[PDB]
Amino acid sequence: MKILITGGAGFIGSAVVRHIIKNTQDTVVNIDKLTYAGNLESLSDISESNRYNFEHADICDSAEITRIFEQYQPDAVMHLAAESHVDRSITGPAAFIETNIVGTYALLEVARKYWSALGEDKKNNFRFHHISTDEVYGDLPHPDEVENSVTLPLFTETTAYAPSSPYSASKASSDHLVRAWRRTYGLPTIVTNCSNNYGPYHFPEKLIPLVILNALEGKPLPIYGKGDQIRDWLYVEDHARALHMVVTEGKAGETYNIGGHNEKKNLDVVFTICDLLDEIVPKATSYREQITYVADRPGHDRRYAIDAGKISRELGWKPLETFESGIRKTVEWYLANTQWVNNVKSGAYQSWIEQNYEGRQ
Amino acid sequence: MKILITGGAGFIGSAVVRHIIKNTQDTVVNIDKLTYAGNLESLSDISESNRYNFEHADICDSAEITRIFEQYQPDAVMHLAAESHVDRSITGPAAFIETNIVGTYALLEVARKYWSALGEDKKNNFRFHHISTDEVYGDLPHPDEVENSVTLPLFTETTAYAPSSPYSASKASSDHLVRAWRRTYGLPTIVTNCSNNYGPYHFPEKLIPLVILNALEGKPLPIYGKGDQIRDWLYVEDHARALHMVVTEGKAGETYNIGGHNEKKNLDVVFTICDLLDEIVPKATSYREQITYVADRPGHDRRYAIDAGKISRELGWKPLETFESGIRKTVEWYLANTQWVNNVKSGAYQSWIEQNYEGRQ
Ligand SMILES: NC(=O)c1ccc[n+]([C@@H]2O[C@H](COP(=O)([O-])OP(=O)(O)OC[C@H]3O[C@@H](n4cnc5c(N)ncnc54)[C@H](O)[C@@H]3O)[C@@H](O)[C@H]2O)c1
Ligand SMILES: NC(=O)c1ccc[n+]([C@@H]2O[C@H](COP(=O)([O-])OP(=O)(O)OC[C@H]3O[C@@H](n4cnc5c(N)ncnc54)[C@H](O)[C@@H]3O)[C@@H](O)[C@H]2O)c1
Ligand SMILES: Cc1cn([C@H]2C[C@H](O)[C@@H](COP(=O)(O)OP(=O)(O)O[C@H]3O[C@H](CO)[C@@H](O)[C@H](O)[C@H]3O)O2)c(=O)[nH]c1=O
Ligand SMILES: Cc1cn([C@H]2C[C@H](O)[C@@H](COP(=O)(O)OP(=O)(O)O[C@H]3O[C@H](CO)[C@@H](O)[C@H](O)[C@H]3O)O2)c(=O)[nH]c1=O
Repeated sequence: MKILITGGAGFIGSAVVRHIIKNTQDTVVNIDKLTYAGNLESLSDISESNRYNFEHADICDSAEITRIFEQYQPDAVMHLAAESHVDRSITGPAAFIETNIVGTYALLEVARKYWSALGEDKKNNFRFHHISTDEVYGDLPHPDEVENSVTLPLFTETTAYAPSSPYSASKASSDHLVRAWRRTYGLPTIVTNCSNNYGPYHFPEKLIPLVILNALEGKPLPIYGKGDQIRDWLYVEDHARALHMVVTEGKAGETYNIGGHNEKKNLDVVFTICDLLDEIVPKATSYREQITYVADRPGHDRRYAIDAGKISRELGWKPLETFESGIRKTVEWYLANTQWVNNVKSGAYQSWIEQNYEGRQ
Repeated sequence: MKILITGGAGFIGSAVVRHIIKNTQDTVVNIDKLTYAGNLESLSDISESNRYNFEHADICDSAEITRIFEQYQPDAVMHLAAESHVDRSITGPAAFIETNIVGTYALLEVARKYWSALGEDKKNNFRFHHISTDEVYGDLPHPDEVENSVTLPLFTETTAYAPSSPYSASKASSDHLVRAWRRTYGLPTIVTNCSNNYGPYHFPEKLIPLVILNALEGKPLPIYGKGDQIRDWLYVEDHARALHMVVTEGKAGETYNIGGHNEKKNLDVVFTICDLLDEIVPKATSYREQITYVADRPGHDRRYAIDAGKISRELGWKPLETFESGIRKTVEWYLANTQWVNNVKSGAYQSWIEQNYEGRQ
């Protein structure tokens, strides 16, 4: 099967591309604009395969995207291209509106026109898989707000949308466009929403990769507020396996939440990383001494937790890693990949760091 | 109080403007781009008031909208500007994405920067009222799908979003942006969602005004599908009164559904209009003979019904009209305003009619 993938040069996208080339018989055409987050070095292991092709383009460029669909004649689409950092969306929302909302719209239109003109056979098998986030569901009650006995709620596929930030509002909107295109034109679409991902090739602006690298460089480990906020952690390779399973066996018009059932508090995750480094790369003092409490993120969601029961009983997917096994692999990966880290950290990166952390709030 | 209103030259907007000038002590600055749907003639009774000012502009023009906010120093905002026809959104969705989503984004940003720089007093009292639709909630179970005993569900403020068309997806997205701006930056926003409006100054593309005018011209009365679909009808003047009540007494961060609790089937509404005309403007044959069944609307939602309990018990709002009293006033209004009707029906209007109705589906 020929799969057209948007955002394949990013964190989760590159994991999807590497998995398809190494473990399946499918082919791939990767469309990526290569923003600060797009890095071809993340696809080094497979860039030479004859079953892989790369196209440097913007999903907002209709004419070029149309040309690409006609040339490769994809059997399915996996849309991962997007602006993904909440902190960047707070100070610079325009890019999120343009890429996440208008960009999805532009891609849906090219796909609709393409799909409508396909032969009976290929037309019935076509699939448009939209990769999304759990953040569209809003915030959940926190352990310190309820009775130490009551069972805390989780995010399910029928939970109401209530996005808190420009980023999550962006994604929630893209989700609506995908489902409306299905109801109005008949486009066979699928939507997935998953929890926080972590692991190899993660850009150094998200919690885990930022903390690991700052620790090794002797810099502060910035905790927003008290660090009691909770997140559900899923190893990126597990997400990749689930995604290929969905685009291949998923049912048109369905939604699947993806996660690993691993609620953890931020501060706890930072301590775990510090203990791992104290063990592997010991020094005069403990890495914990670099931990610093800074001004909280505006509108910060205090707790995310996914209920992946549905995809489990319907597609039979289960994560292979545990947070414990995955977090150690992540730390080891960064220690062994300084070359990749140095190539991703540019002058632009340092500008973002100064903007978001120095003289913070 | 100085109120800045977007889309004040349209159907619902002009009703809001006329109500404020005639029945309150507030002032108004009206911003409207004057699309096919904008009509200054709908504001003839108040365009000369010194408490009213008009600005011909596009909400996407940040520089000009910024200048307008600084000149009039509004105390509140009522955002009604938008592309509102589902049928137009099916064939030309681009305009809906641009005006409804990107336009709301642009307006939210100008309002945020304006609000943040206000004095302590005026800053705490500022209000950004977003006027929206019930269609963001998706479709509801229809009487012919359930047990003739079970109570049919209604739309409440906690119903999950599930838009079916490009139009409703557009509005659902604008809703998310408004709430996220509130959670992230603290902007005091309010959101209202109401059922189908009908009454004076309604553009001839929606069911009721289209049926009334076509009947009088001896043209067909087009029924999509079987005409068994259901809608909740609210007289436009009742909506206007509710809206001024919300922007004035509504609580920041709250949502209020607005309706009249009047579920009616389309075919039944058409028969009602026909009997009213047979009575008032009798002719050789009955107007019923012009009723014609045509190809259904793609993705058509079969039933909408609002539960306005909340706004009723919290703000004390109730509709003054009944569908019976309001529908007669509507028919009488069109018979007495042929001047307005002739000015709104242009060559562009006829092009839309040919496009949507001749050789239909
Ligand atoms: N990070 C997570 O834990 C997580 C969880 C659930 C969902 N998601 C979703 O997964 C997808 C990828 O996330 P990452 O993998 O987290 O993102 P990322 O920031 O690492 O990469 C985004 C990628 O998209 C590309 N891109 C951005 N704008 C583009 C445009 N206009 N045209 C083409 N390419 C463009 C970038 O160049 C980059 O390769 C997103 O849609 C995101 O919402 C992320
Ligand atoms: N008609 C209904 O039953 C109903 C019900 C619920 C909600 N609403 C909402 O009420 C609002 C107004 O509906 P109508 O009153 O039904 O709409 P309308 O179609 O009659 O008028 C829209 C108005 O907005 C203006 N406009 C369009 N794009 C603009 C832009 N970019 N900048 C400035 N002005 C622009 C038009 O010139 C016009 O005067 C909409 O936001 C709609 O979603 C309508
Ligand atoms: C960057 C950073 C983050 N944090 C906290 C805030 C959050 O509670 C937690 C994780 O923050 P982030 O890495 O930015 O991730 P988060 O906002 O949860 O969102 C991620 O996970 C989402 C899915 O849950 C994805 O849709 C997003 O694209 C992805 O970026 O760590 C800090 O305390 N300090 C920091 O410096
Ligand atoms: C135009 C037209 C409509 N209809 C039917 C389809 C619908 O079930 C019903 C009403 O159609 P419309 O007048 O287009 O309205 P509808 O789609 O319900 O949407 C309206 O009501 C919405 C709120 O419910 C608003 O948000 C929209 O802006 C407004 O345009 O009548 C016909 O049978 N024939 C027609 O020619």
